[PDB]
Amino acid sequence: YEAGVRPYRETYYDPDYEPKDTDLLCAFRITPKPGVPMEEAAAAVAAESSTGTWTEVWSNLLTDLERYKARCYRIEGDVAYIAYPLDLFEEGSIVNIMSSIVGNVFGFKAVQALRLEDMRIPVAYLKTFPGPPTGIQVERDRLNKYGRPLLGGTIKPKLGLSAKEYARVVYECLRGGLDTTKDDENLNSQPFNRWRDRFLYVMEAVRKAEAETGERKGHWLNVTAGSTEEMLKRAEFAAELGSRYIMVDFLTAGFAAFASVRRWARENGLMLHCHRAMHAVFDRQPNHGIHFRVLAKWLRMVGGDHVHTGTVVGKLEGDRAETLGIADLLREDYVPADPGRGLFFDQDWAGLKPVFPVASGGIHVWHVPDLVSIFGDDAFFLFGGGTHGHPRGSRAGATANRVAVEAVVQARNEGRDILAEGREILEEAARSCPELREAMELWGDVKF
Amino acid sequence: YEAGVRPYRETYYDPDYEPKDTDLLCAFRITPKPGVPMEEAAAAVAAESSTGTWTEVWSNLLTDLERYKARCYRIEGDVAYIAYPLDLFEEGSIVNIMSSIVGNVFGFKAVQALRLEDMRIPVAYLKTFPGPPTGIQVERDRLNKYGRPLLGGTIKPKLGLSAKEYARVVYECLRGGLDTTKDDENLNSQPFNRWRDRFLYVMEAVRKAEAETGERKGHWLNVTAGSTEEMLKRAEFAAELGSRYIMVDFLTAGFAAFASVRRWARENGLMLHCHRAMHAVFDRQPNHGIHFRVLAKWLRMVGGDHVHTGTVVGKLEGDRAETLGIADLLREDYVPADPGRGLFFDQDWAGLKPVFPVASGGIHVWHVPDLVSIFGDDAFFLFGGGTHGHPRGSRAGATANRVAVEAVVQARNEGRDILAEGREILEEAARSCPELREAMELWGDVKFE
Ligand SMILES: O=C(O)[C@@](O)(COP(=O)(O)O)[C@H](O)[C@H](O)COP(=O)(O)O
Ligand SMILES: O=C(O)[C@@](O)(COP(=O)(O)O)[C@H](O)[C@H](O)COP(=O)(O)O
Ligand SMILES: [Mg+2]
Ligand SMILES: [Mg+2]
Repeated sequence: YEAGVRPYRETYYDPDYEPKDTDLLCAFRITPKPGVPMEEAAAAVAAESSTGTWTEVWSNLLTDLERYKARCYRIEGDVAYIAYPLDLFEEGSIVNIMSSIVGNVFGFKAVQALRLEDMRIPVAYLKTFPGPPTGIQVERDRLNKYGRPLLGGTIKPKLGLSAKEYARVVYECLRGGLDTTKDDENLNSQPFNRWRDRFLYVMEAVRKAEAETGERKGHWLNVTAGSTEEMLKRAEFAAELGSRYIMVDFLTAGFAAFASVRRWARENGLMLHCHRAMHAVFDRQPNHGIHFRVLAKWLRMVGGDHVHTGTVVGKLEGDRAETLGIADLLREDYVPADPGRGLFFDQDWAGLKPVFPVASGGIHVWHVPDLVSIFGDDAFFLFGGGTHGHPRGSRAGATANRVAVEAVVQARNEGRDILAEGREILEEAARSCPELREAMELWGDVKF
Repeated sequence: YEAGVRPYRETYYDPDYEPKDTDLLCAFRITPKPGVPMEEAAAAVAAESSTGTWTEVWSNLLTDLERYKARCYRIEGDVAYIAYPLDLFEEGSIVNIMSSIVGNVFGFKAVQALRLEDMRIPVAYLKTFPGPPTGIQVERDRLNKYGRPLLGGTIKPKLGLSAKEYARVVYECLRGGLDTTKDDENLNSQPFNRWRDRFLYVMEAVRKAEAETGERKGHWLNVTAGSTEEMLKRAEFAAELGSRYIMVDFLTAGFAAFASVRRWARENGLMLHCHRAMHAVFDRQPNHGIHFRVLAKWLRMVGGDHVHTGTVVGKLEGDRAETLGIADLLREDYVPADPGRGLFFDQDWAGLKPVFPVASGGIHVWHVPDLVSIFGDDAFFLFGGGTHGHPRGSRAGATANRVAVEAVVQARNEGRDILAEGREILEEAARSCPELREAMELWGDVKFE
């Protein structure tokens, strides 16, 4: 034992280290404090997210730190690659992953900015997670909906509607052609719209639209609440009412409570829509935070049946190439690394079920060719304002959106160039769909 | 009903609005996309965090939007003030506050960066929250410790120690003078150290150190786990073993599970240490995120008995003036606005109990004058590496740290200027304490900016 401060890089930078298949790997984009070399900043991150602290401690000799320490094993420009032994992590706990990987290292004086870009979850650790409770293919079977994107939409105004008027809007949307509708992420239980009232009114409207259309419907009833116990109480009521779905804001509720609801959802046979509210607080800026592709991996591990991925073309920010990579991470059995999409690692998904991407936010009929081109069939497209903002209201808007999606799907199946002919495809459909004609006219001037 | 897209500012910018005492107020620092005026960007934030969306909807006429909409009511440079009616929020739910205020508005194309600086929680909403399960004054009575900062320290190395060796370090620290010790935030249950074993070994060491010193001791047993059910299972065992404390990483576990643990702690009579792991992921940068003072307010509302606040002088970033304001938000009954410290609003705490600030991270004996100057008596100072890194180990390090704090507190109560006379106060104590002498000698040239 030699007391005293040593540079972090002495113990935690090891560019000769060869990662094991069981290691968890991180790619961090590092902005060192001016004067601090990349090697020392990267080693600081490795040390303070695994075993080390700021000075040598006598108790380091009471264990084999060579067995347990994280190691920065590669630095490419400002990207540091760090390997973490499998033994460092609690089985089945995303919460533990976060507590190590993003716990303290984003606040060090020596590292002025830090962004977690990607993470390689090893198969041996992935096997301790349950994954989605339903999965894309089982969900399609429960809905009896194949060969096309699924249609949804958030009820608007976000807040302020009574339970009765809220369910009226739900009914009009489902009756007009949407497969699903959803509570806004911030609609939980409030004086103007209490959750028990909303759940009862809405399921009546869902049943009525299902009977009248002859198609299966769902509403994503938001069980997000102030405590885990309260969330599970709201889920139980949704199950009692025969809802196919519940919805959780998995980041604002938090991963521990999210895990509790996932367990409940699987055991009670309901599908779990996951809203990513708060994600942009820390995934927006390229110099600091956690890229969404990491959150998407953690989501698939805990188990959501859908998660929002962005639209690329709508009102909220989202890079096209990054979104294509995120879609693959959610849906495929194995995703090879791709620097063009910010996928720093190969990701084997170890047989876990796939997750539906959900494209929502500021989209309307003119975006449908782009969205089908981006996502293919296995996605939800959500039209909130793009449904209720139709000149003739929600039911007509739902018809316009549903017809537009089916027209573009048909064109793709016929081998047409759905981007090169997108407007022509929509105009053909509009000739026998007045609602689509009226939607195209209203929003023809609205781009982001 | 007029269909089509309107500017957000038409409905959601109201510079003549006078906030009500029941309103929830937010101060956002807004960086608009180039070409987007501040009024439109601020109105977009107000709209998309309350009632609006990107195009006019027929259902807007099915309610009274004027009664429920949020309104940007003042702009000062790049800071927009937004008022939210009380009816918009679910009683007792921080989760609901976040889902509205920070739910989607940080990801809009029209607003390239956004930072929530402060939030005025109105009294009528605050009354629906329970606050800390113990509180500073009740906690001091439970510990029978008065008139000084309390001493703690994280066990090191962070991970890798067996339960037996882990508790050996705990015992040496508590025996040497620390009031408490704690699990690292990332020590939960792992192959080298399972939580049931750790809880048993550690509580034996706590009881042994309490019997040999004659002073009450505690260890912050981390119950942070993958699910709410598992966290409550670990808390139960901590209570069965007679621990005074449990610990939760309230942000990585999340606020819904945090509230579940707070309720458990109050009902089972255990004190709740709250670690802010992950906070810097979104409170570090000045252009985008949520300032920690907002997280501190939410923490006191749900109810933690301590929360980390930073050290200012240690290894992790923290601004001195902002930290002074955060300490006041955690401890005082009422906190007036203070632009010089980033407190944009008066905050009435409506009778809620206060929270212990906790200063931890890279600090050693030379930082003690600054730490007592910044925080006063009602705080914990934690020395992890600053204890176990002593030339003669944890027991000697704990004595050095305890002696330094009591000397600086002594000199302060002696009318001395502990900042100007800091080096001399420590050296006077170093003459009668060789442990302190060796600590000061070892870390003399270890400085953080
Ligand atoms: O609150 C909203 O804005 C929405 O209901 C969209 O409403 P519109 O359909 O009326 O735009 C969705 O929650 C966002 O799209 C979520 O963003 P993301 O999908 O990027 O998480
Ligand atoms: O993991 C660590 O670094 C610590 O155990 C400090 O160890 P040392 O005492 O050896 O530095 C604490 O968790 C940090 O202080 C937390 O940061 P904050 O208090 O700013 O949340
Ligand atoms: Mg929404
Ligand atoms: Mg720690």
